[PDB]
Amino acid sequence: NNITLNLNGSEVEIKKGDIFEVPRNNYKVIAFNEYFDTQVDDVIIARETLNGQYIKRYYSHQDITELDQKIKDDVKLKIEEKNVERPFGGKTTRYSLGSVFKDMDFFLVAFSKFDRENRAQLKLNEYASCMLNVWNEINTLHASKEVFIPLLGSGITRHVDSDVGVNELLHIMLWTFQISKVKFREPAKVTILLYKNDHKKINFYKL
Amino acid sequence: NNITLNLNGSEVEIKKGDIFEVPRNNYKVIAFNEYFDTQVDDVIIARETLNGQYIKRYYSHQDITELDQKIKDDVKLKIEEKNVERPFGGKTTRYSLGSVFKDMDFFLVAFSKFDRENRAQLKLNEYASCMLNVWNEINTLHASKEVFIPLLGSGITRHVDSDVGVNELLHIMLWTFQISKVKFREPAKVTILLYKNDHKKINFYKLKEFE
Ligand SMILES: Nc1ncnc2c1ncn2[C@@H]1O[C@H](COP(=O)(O)OP(=O)(O)OC[C@H]2O[C@@H](n3cnc(C[C@H](N)C(=O)O)c3)[C@H](O)[C@@H]2O)[C@@H](O)[C@H]1O
Ligand SMILES: Nc1ncnc2c1ncn2[C@@H]1O[C@H](COP(=O)(O)OP(=O)(O)OC[C@H]2O[C@@H](n3cnc(C[C@H](N)C(=O)O)c3)[C@H](O)[C@@H]2O)[C@@H](O)[C@H]1O
Repeated sequence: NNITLNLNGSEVEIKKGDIFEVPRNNYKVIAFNEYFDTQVDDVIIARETLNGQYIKRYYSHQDITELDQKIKDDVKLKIEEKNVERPFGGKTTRYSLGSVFKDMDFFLVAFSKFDRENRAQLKLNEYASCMLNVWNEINTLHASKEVFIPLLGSGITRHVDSDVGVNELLHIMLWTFQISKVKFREPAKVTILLYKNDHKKINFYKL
Repeated sequence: NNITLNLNGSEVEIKKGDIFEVPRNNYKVIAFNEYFDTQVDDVIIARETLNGQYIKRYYSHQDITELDQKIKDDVKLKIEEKNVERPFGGKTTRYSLGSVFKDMDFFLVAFSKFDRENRAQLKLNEYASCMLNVWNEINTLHASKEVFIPLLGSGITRHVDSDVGVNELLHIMLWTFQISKVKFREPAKVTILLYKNDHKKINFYKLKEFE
């Protein structure tokens, strides 16, 4: 099923699709972690995540070195902490949740937190506040292009202080989008893509 | 014009009322600043705010000393920074926005930020993130009692990066309430109070659309 929600003049469309099949004339969101980690060894970053699929599909190992340098050099990324201890490897600079690094037509999001076991996790309020910063970045950077975003949080992300369901993750995305709209009266045209069986789990009647 | 909203099995009532006329057996929310400042001299804290009215109504200058001590003794208040320079006076410990200090039947909220001019202000995302933490504390502390709350942000607070109106502040309060409900599936029974003729500036039709 495909739907288009008119949110007081701003249309958000929810439909089935593949984030990697969107034409190049559009922006695509991919959730990274609070370190923008790029090591896809199934230890730090897992190849099953979009974070992992994106790096393996578009980046050779020597290209990853340049990507790490461009992120490090992006002065707009707000730093929360430096010289953090990663016991199994990984980058040592932690960024604010919801920070967006622009990688050509892709918006790479500092989405989830990592502990010393490299377990991606968010408290519910951290998830809500992260999405707020994501819409803030998206509404700033869209430049009249359309933005495609997956159902952020509905993957391996551990929601450690709630029993939130995928339908509720979608509702939090729409609520924080409506909050962000108040600041950006002309927001981006956003499309939320559902993947495979996740399209059936969403109740479009309530949506 | 008084209405009750049913938000997925949770009732949030919006009515006209006076926060200082609520029965003692209920919890009442009052917005302080990020420092929990208590000096009402119209320089730091202005007597026109609920922050100032609450202090003048219930606290002598001698009692304020004990209140200042009880706040800094509260280990639950998360500290963002210590020893900030206040050029015109005030407290130097800064707390996370939305921190709630419980003062008997009152919830005192670290609501707004202060600059070196002592200007209460919030960016819109700071306001939304503040309300998120407020509902978190309220849903944690309510203990089956009813919680009464004013329309936070609709007073002297400066919204510095948007043209947010009164109705939109109320909509953000409800949206952040709905988010916090996902974590607290038995949320507090909440009543939002509108003062004097502020109910006349509220579009109650748009409020019912939250159902
Ligand atoms: N082609 C496609 N098009 C459109 N939608 C698609 C799609 N394919 C799949 N979807 C669906 O889209 C939803 C989102 O997908 P996804 O982004 O993967 O999930 P997420 O929860 O939003 O984010 C994951 C978080 O974990 C971190 N992380 C990275 N590696 C680790 C391992 C670590 N050691 C640990 O154990 O934690 C942790 C990573 O940095 C990130 O922050 C999902 O429903 C999926 O089915
Ligand atoms: N009896 C009643 N019952 C029910 N509702 C009532 C009521 N009375 C009034 N209402 C209505 O309730 C709404 C909220 O009232 P109120 O709390 O006053 O406004 P607020 O924006 O939510 O919070 C103010 C912020 O500024 C800070 N601040 C403190 N002093 C300064 C001066 C500083 N030098 C500067 O210049 O900034 C700044 C203070 O710490 C706080 O964070 C409003 O619509 C009002 O009409």
